[PDB]
Amino acid sequence: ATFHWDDPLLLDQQLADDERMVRDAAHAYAQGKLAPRVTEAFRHETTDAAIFREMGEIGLLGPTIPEQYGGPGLDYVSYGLIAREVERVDSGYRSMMSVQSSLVMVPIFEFGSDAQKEKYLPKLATGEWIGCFGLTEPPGSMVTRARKVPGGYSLSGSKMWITNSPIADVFVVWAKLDEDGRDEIRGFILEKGCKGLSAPAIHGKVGLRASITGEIVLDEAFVPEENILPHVKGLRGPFTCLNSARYGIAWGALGAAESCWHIARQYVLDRKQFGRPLAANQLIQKKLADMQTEITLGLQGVLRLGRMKDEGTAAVEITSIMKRNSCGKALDIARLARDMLGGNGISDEFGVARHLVNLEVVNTYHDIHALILGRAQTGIQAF
Ligand SMILES: CN1CCN(C)c2cc(CN)ccc21
Repeated sequence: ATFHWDDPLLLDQQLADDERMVRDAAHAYAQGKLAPRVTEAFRHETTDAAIFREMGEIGLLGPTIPEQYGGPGLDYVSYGLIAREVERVDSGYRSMMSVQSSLVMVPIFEFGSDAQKEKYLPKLATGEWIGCFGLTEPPGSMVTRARKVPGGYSLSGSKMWITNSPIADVFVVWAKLDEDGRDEIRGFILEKGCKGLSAPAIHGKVGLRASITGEIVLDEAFVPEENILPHVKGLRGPFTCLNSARYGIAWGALGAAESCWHIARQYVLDRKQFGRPLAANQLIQKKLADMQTEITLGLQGVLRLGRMKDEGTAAVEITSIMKRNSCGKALDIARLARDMLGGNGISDEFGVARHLVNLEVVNTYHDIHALILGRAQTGIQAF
């Protein structure tokens, strides 16, 4: 009976009560604690490690990790809802969280020994320990290498653009290990302090400036026998992690899109031209209709995918659909909002220009998703 412009399909009514509470709690935290930081943190590339303990203590880290290991044992829909509330403020904040959850806690939980899971998960869940994921190098063609030696492994190689690394306590590092007749990617857990490991910070970034990033440099770093992930070998290792992170990013990007939309709408409401508000312009109306439309549909898409993952009916290709669409439409929206603004950086509306440069990086983390889908439709590979 009543129209809700900000939620046309009443996504709010499609959610379970525990999901709603999880969403409202993430919203209260993001707006209450991340929003006051973000303008200055982005402008100056401020490092604030204290954020992990804030997130971990309300159960924002590793949302799907079971209570046995300190997680809040929430479903995929809750995870997406959290990502969306945090990225509503800033993608850099979302990125801290998605690394901790999908790139660190997930491989340890899924592939780790009982011993690894009890040691690492509870502190990753509270944010007492900060994690990072060492995959990218400066996948099938990585060069970081583990050598078998008395008592474990010796690692040499370099990882680049590693979110959290200069503040990380725990490092999940992927490296080739040839043993028996097979050279295969394996995962190793390293700890801050380990000899032959350093994590210099990278500064002067264009986007994601509110998030600290660095390298992982390994110079014959020794890893105890019980720090190798026993239950995974090859591409499946990192792929399981990225698939999980992509799902969170599919939701997150829509939160940033909604911020640029709301800023755009408020701006045209406040501004007048030719004696009428800008909101009276026909073309402005079309842009606002487009923004509303793509966000509204994108949300139905990620909600449905979440529901499918929770019931185990979701193939991995569906994540490619939603990841590509959320990131691509969020970027279009950020650009459409940007091109509506006539100023140059002083006013509140230039919050849009921050989301924009953030989404420009996120979108580049090749169009491989279109190729995954193309192969799934045709049976023919073009990658
Ligand atoms: C002419 N014009 C219009 C508005 N605008 C943002 C701008 C900004 C600069 C340099 N920041 C120079 C010219 C203009």
